[PDB]
Amino acid sequence: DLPMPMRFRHLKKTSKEAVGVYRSPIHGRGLFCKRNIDAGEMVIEYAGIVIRSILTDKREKYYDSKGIGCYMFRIDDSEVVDATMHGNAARFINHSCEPNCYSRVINIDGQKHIVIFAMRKIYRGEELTYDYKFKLPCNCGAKKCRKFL
Ligand SMILES: Nc1ncnc2c1ncn2[C@@H]1O[C@H](CN(CC[C@H](N)C(=O)O)CC2CN(Cc3cccc(Cl)c3)C2)[C@@H](O)[C@H]1O
Ligand SMILES: [Zn+2]
Repeated sequence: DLPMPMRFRHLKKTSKEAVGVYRSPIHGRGLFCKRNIDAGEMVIEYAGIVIRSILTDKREKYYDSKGIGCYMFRIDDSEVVDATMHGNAARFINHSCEPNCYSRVINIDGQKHIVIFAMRKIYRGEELTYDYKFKLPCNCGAKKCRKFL
């Protein structure tokens, strides 16, 4: 509808009104919508620090040794977004084999941002989920479940 940079500019204030973090029956805590989200709507940024992929093993190791949950989003084989210290509510988005959301790497004014889009209209109360990029069982509960993450 509106160009990608024109759609990114409006998020921080609107995401606070559109989504919340609560207990999820899929796993631990999840992201849920507080009001209906239109199909194609830019929901929230997966906020954090873009770091080199080779650095993730040691960073995860450091966080695990401190008893701090490690929240990372895989961009590609070379970069990852570390949402552990400088993240937002998007770090709680669970995986699903019938997602209602999808992740995209956008580039606004030279800077890379991971944004979450709604692929269908999402209704008040629904949990927001995306198909994770990647031995680990899946609890999304969908009919067409891949049964592993
Ligand atoms: N469909 C699915 N079927 C089963 N498992 C699923 C799932 N989709 C998501 N997951 C699990 O979640 C992880 C992704 N996380 C998303 C938010 C998560 N729900 C959360 O409460 O923090 C962020 C991770 C960082 N970690 C901190 C943590 C570590 C141990 C226990 C707990 Cl409570 C929390 C969690 C995946 O790696 C899976 O392990
Ligand atoms: Zn599934």
